[PDB]
Amino acid sequence: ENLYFQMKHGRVFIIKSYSEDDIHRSIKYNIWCSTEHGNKRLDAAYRSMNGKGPVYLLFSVNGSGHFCGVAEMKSAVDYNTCAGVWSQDKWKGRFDVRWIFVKDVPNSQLRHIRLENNENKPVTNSRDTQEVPLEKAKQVLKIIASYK
Ligand SMILES: CNc1ncnc2c(C)n[nH]c12
Ligand SMILES: [Cl-]
Ligand SMILES: [Cl-]
Repeated sequence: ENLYFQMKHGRVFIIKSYSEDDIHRSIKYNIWCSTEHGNKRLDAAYRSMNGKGPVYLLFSVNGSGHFCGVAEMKSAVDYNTCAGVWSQDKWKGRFDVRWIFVKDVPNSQLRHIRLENNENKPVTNSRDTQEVPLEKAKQVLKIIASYK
């Protein structure tokens, strides 16, 4: 048995990227930036955690059909940073991450996990910074960890 992920202090978000280059840049430099509303959501979760648990980010390129890895938020959002460092000049700010898992996990492995906070929709049909309920997040993380 693996009862590791089966922990009450942690919050988990879906991150969608239109750009594969932005994924590569995030992995190389351990940074990210979301939309205005996404940054606001992630910053609030990180700050309210107060280091009592992780904020996990489940990354997936839009249209790719798979998740590509898992990172932990590692700083609050700095909203005043160099512009234009990502593929599109649509993002304002920066925060630190730590990629802890880089591997492709097909949507077929995850699509039976549904989000009660998003109309029972499959977790694989989420938009950027959709939050995942912790009990569903534990199921997702266990599947990502054990996929081969
Ligand atoms: C740098 N951050 C990003 N890059 C490309 N796409 C997205 C989305 C949909 N949210 N944040 C994104
Ligand atoms: Cl699908
Ligand atoms: Cl999206």
